[PDB]
Amino acid sequence: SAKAISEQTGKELLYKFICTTSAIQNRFKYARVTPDTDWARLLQDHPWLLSQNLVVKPDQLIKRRGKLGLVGVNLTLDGVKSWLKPRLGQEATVGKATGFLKNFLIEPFVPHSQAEEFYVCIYATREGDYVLFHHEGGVDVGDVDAKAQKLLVGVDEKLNPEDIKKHLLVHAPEDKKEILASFISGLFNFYEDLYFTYLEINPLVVTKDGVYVLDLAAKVDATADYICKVKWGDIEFPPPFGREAYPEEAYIADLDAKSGASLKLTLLNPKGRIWTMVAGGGASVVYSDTICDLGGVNELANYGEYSGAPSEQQTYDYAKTILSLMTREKHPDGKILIIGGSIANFTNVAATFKGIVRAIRDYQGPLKEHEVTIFVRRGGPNYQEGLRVMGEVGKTTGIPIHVFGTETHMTAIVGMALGHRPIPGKSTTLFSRHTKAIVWGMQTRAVQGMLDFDYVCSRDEPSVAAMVYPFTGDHKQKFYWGHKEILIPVFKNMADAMRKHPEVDVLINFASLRSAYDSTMETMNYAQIRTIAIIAEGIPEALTRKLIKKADQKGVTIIGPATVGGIKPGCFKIGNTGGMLDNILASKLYRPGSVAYVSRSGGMSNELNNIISRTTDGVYEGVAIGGDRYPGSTFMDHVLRYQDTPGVKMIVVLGEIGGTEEYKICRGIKEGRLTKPIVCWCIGTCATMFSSEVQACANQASETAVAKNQALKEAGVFVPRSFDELGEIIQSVYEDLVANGVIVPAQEVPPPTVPMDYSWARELGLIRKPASFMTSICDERGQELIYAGMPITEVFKEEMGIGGVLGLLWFQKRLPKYSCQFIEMCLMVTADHGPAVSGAHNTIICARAGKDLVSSLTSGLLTIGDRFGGALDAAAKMFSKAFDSGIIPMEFVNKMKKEGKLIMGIGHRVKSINNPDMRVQILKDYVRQHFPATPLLDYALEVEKITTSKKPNLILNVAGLIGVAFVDMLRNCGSFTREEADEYIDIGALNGIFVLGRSMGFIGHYLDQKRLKQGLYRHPWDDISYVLPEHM
Amino acid sequence: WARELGLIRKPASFMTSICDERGQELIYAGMPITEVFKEEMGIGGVLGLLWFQKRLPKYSCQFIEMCLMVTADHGPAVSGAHNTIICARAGK
Ligand SMILES: CC(C)(COP(=O)(O)OP(=O)(O)OC[C@H]1O[C@@H](n2cnc3c(N)ncnc32)[C@H](O)[C@@H]1OP(=O)(O)O)[C@@H](O)C(=O)NCCC(=O)NCCS
Repeated sequence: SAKAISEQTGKELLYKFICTTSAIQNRFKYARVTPDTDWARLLQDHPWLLSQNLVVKPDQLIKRRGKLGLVGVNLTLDGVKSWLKPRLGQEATVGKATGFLKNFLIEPFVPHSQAEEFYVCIYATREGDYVLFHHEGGVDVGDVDAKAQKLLVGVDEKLNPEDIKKHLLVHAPEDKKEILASFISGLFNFYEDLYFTYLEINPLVVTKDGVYVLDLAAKVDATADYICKVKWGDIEFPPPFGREAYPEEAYIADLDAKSGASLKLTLLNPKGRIWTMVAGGGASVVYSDTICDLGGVNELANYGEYSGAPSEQQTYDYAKTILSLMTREKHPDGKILIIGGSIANFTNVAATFKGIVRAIRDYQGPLKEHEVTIFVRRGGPNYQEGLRVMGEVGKTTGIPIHVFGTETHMTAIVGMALGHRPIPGKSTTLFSRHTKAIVWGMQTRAVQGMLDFDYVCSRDEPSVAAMVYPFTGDHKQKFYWGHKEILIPVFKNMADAMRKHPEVDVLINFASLRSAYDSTMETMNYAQIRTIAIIAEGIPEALTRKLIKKADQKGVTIIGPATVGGIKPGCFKIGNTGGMLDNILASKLYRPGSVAYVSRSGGMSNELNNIISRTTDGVYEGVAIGGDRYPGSTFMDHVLRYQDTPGVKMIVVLGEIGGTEEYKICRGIKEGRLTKPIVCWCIGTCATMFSSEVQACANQASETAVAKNQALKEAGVFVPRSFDELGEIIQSVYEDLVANGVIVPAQEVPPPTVPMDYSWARELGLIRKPASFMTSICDERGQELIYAGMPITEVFKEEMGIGGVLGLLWFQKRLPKYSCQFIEMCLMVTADHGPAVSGAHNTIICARAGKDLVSSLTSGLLTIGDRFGGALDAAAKMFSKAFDSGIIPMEFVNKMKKEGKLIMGIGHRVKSINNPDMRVQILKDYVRQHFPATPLLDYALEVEKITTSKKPNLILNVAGLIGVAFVDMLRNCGSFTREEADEYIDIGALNGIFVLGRSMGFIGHYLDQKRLKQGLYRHPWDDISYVLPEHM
Repeated sequence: WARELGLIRKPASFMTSICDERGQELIYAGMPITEVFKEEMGIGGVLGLLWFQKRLPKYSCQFIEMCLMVTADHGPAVSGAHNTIICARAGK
């Protein structure tokens, strides 16, 4: 939307980005003075104010400050000091609002008269830009709209100087006419390039010295920041002149910019009783109007809404913030919290309500003593399961939770809250049963919903003909016809999709705000598409106007941006309109009706669908034009389209603050263009009973909801007194029409079945599917990596080395430090043993064959087994089986000798006693020094004594030492049961130790062969004995 | 049960085109194994069905088989034969 900016920001933008032939003075010549800043620094870094006269103004968004006495003229430096004292720092009320003053601006003075002051204005409208010039400027203009010279500029064209001369600048002297003609053109160029929507200079001084701007009011489009963020620097949006934003209120605005969700909150008086946290913008407006209509004008405290499919954290923060701001007061009468909302279509009801459960779970102490009663009502995707979660959680906590579902009226909770009710070239047709649609984007949900509509409406032709996703090639995607297989075709470019079926008539775009404009513009180039529905919210207003004008000249109807779309029961739906499957079944939207409605909000359109379904034989078609200020189609367009449809019998109009569209509807009714019975209601009637409204932008009393409702009521429109009676009046008109006989209610036909998504079926807990895999070593699903129950940050904090991580991953145990260090030593010892062994040889051969690291390492590793690399495991098993039996080492040696088995882990080629193996010596020294008990190592050393008595070189090997010491570690460290250690030896933990250790050496060998640039190896023929058969 | 009643959608994560074993008949690329054997499509024909999903002409299948035979082995001195021999002598 459009937001007003400060005077200084507008002035600096004008100075930096102006392009005109006029002489520009006061360029970067201004100073911002603040109550809480160093004055000495201000006159030190910027002393250029010491030369000429100074003018001081307040820069807190003050309108018509000239007559208020806040404008100081002819001030000296000491004069400025004396002038700022009596008003700066405290309250200075204006009109009906109250607020302080903590920001002022000072500029140089120029001597001039009223004849040199002129009024310049530009403001953006649906048809382009209206520019106003007034020669008798200053603060004497008064009424301006019907007095100043007005010129219209169409969308997407330049402003020629001669039009300014002979149609805009008529009452000025020629000498200054020549300069103003170019100055206004440059001003318009600056306005258009920076994406401003409202620019105001009053007054403007022009003289032989140059052009001076005394006061400037600027309203710019925030949504177009991505077009001018580099050209805006650090732009700020000052709040309207009033009470400063609360520290918790601005937190909601901070959440607003986290994602595409809408998160707004405003405060008037925190001392009130009624508090609302209603989901959805339009739903929140309706709820506020309902509460203020029946006696909540002043007792309401907050005004907040949340929509746009907020996530878990966003809704959690919103709820905790609103409750925290709720618990700063004690109300003896009592406290209530109305949270309602319309029927949601895209917002995840379950996630948001789980978030507010988590937010209310810990906010129970500082709320129970404040006697807070919560009234909950909602509908949408996964509403009932979360609703019963609310029921059970509210029963568990104890606070009064009043749960109302879809079956109850939207505003009934408000009625029971205060005790008022006891507590219980366009075309007349756009979509048809044969309509084909192209969905642009990675939006599978839209296609699924449209296709499910095609089934529940008993259509023999899918409404979705193509999918366009530029970042993937032409392919086919899984879907069902009935319950059998179909494939939707997904294309890269729009041209191919348009050509492959030219009968497609409607396109619905789900592209983000960056590419929505370009995609829509390129879609406009094909005459097959007759209706384009834009779903993105946040498109710049100028680009939206360009799209609207191009569609109007192309004859293509538009569903305006910032909406969920529309639904035609029995024929067609746009995007996520109508909600999920069971809501379509409940709202009875799978058969055509006789009454049609038009609105702006998305979810509240589904609420109107529900109201009509409850009180009328069904809906024929409903369209939401969007929340942007310039929707592609207005209310009047859809009203005429419904009027030209014979199937439609009643018209419903449900808008809000903004525009004079209802006056146009009344005018069309009076002169005989509209004849069908019409029920209309303008929400926002409470906007006059609040302090200031932000979520629109009414200018006069004519654009007020109450005035529009009255003008509709006494013009031939069935307007109820409020939204509460809207259902009753609609039902009464339906009864009158069926009593007349124009409407013949057809009998119901049962809808067919359509399959349900597995993921959201699994979320509801409706399906059991057994897990095919079981893991226990690592968890990566959470926000932190987990190693056997131990977080990675805790792994590194505890200084668990490679051995500690190995223990966690292989044994799921927190091993003692000496165990981890012994594991690392074992890895170091087995790291490599030269290139001559089988595994190193195979790795070297594969590396010299040009293969990558993985293939060479793998080729080497696959030799590890019984003859190579299996000595650790064999030695451990042999010594463990000997020691577990009662046999003494001598008996073990004799028993091995009898069976013709060499004791695995004994015997070295060159090392003997009085010539120790150094690797064995290091490992054995560490094991003796640090291990608590080494029974198997003692047994193996006795066996070594015997075998060395037999023959000197029969010493305990590296393999035997590592095996027996690893058995001792697993068995006598206190982390394993004896059965656990036995199982870990049995399943091959020592094979893993050897393989992981020798992988280092094998990778080193691969890197060495690559670095040495060794060529392909072929074994010599003379080293091979060829003994082949002679004839066989 | 839900899949049998056809009220649950879960997309398949794998796609295949060469062999179907679910049915009463083993099928190589849309051809039953009985028809594979009764039409004398040997190693080459099965290879064409499984690798290219085509019924190659008879001479193509025989040429594929001849290519397999000529590359069957080239002595123990080459790298792959050397590694296979060494891994075999390691008891694997
Ligand atoms: C194919 C190509 C490698 C020919 O190689 P070459 O250098 O002519 O000969 P080789 O590499 O076979 O070996 C040369 C000698 O080593 C001998 N030799 C080959 N393998 C041996 C082994 N395992 N032990 C001992 N000697 C061997 C050969 O008998 C030959 O002996 P000679 O010098 O007495 O004739 C060469 O032309 C080329 O690079 N061509 C590119 C096309 C290609 O790469 N084709 C792949 C081959 S199917």
